[PDB]
Amino acid sequence: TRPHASISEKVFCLIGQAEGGEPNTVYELRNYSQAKRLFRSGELLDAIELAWGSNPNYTAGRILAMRIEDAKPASAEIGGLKITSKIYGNVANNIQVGLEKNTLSDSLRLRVIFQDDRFNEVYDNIGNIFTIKYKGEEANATFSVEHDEETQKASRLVLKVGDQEVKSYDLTGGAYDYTNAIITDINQLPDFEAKLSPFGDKNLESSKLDKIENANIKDKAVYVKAVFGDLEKQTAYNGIVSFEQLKTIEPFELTKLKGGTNGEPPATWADKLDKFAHEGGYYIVPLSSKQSVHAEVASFVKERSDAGEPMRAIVGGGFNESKEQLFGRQASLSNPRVSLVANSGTFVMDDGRKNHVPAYMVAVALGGLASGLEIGESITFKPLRVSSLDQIYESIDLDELNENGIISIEFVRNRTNTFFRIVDDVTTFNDKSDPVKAEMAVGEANDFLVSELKVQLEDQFIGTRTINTSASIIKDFIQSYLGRKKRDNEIQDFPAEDVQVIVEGNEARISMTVYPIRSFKKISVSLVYKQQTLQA
Amino acid sequence: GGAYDYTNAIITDINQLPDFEAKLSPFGDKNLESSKLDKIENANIKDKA
Repeated sequence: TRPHASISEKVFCLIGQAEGGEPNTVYELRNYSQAKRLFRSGELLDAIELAWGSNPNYTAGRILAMRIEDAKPASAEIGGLKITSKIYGNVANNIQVGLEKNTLSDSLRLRVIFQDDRFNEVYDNIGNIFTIKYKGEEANATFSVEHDEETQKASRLVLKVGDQEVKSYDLTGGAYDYTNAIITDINQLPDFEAKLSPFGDKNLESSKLDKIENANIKDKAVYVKAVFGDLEKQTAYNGIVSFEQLKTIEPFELTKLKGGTNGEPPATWADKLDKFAHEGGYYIVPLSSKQSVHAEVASFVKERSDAGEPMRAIVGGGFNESKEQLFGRQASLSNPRVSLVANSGTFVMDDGRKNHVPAYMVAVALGGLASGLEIGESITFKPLRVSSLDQIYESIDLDELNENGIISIEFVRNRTNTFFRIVDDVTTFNDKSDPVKAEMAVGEANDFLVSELKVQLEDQFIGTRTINTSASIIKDFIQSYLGRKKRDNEIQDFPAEDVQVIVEGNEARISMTVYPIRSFKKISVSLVYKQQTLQA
Repeated sequence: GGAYDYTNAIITDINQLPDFEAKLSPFGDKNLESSKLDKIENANIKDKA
């Protein structure tokens, strides 16, 4: 590998169908060019590119995603080789592989075809690592290679003057573990010859050679053949397929790798949703309509948040859902840290397509916006990508479903432009006396404030250094820290007189009060027309 | 599903065989996806093209 030239803090999570990538592993997607290379097709791809494309400036942050399927690979066992596919799904059934042995080279030849990616390859001069020959005066020369009787790894290689062993190389271990040493040291017994292959690099570990005897030599040049040892080189980084040796290798006609399986749908998402526990997400969205999956996601979000690791979810159901379904689903999804989306629509992508967008894909579009906006700012009134909205929701309806905590888009009618902009960051929790639970952005600001508070209280006091730092110091420390957050305007002011501390044994109890940065809900303007005369 | 999904590959891979031949109709393009052929069986090639 000689030197050359060759030519957002809120993480967002996703889980859905995709025709690519191994399941039960959370991937981090560095660039949507790499997304398509992993997630070939399906709803997850549209969910990723919709999220990062949802607005020309409020783009989404670092995405984590997983294919939720019971998929398994396509494979075949033929000749001396088990052939297996790194793609899991029905797409693997399109793979084809076939061997030949070529009398022009006395080598094996391999061909791999994969029409889905318009991908095709041929490998020739497979095996036949390096040449041996004899030039000394004698009438006869040969050679041999032998195995360990147990492992069937190679153990000896020997040059022969006629029938008899001249010198041996210890393939069991040491300086001769790489065939390069033997390619050099045969040309330190210069009556014999060895010479390298022209067809690219090989550097085979000599233990991978295969047992051979008494090939007739002087004029002739003969290879050591070691076909599987060479195939490991020819398949180091190559294509979609991998190989395992059972038995002895032999060619075979072109045949499809079978057993490619997307697999049955999941009966429950819980044991595959758990992988997002410790991955640092904050917004997680399911790409599915079933209410049971939505209840499970609500449960997972609660399980992580109650453990100190805050998380929230945005959810939407099916297609063109009606009011009765939204109320019944809200009542079945009532806990905070969950948002329900009420509207479906159409989105445009660069392929020249107009999708019919389910409600959970509008949640993704919204979730990508929520992650793009810097901490504490509301999703209120932000412009969306929507090309046409699908609705039975008028003015008053938006009041109903806003007051009942369901998210909705509104169509807005400016001078020239119409555009779609979403109403307010309210969550599924209904009781609007408690804005800390109701408004998602208020909850986000709270979650990150309490986490930073909880963290710095560890270093200062929960480090356990002594009990002799009493409760008047803890009160002072919380006043100091509220001062620092007041300096950064994240809290407007705090009544230091109304802070109290109580201590018993090795436990402290503290009461406090904070003035939040007060929001601005409504304006109305009385515009009156009058006339007064111009004169000359 | 695989290599031969397009009739271009079938035409090339029949012609490769020395004993056989195959030729495409002249009325512009056809080159269908080979999955949509119809079921023809057991016609004598040595007798008919």
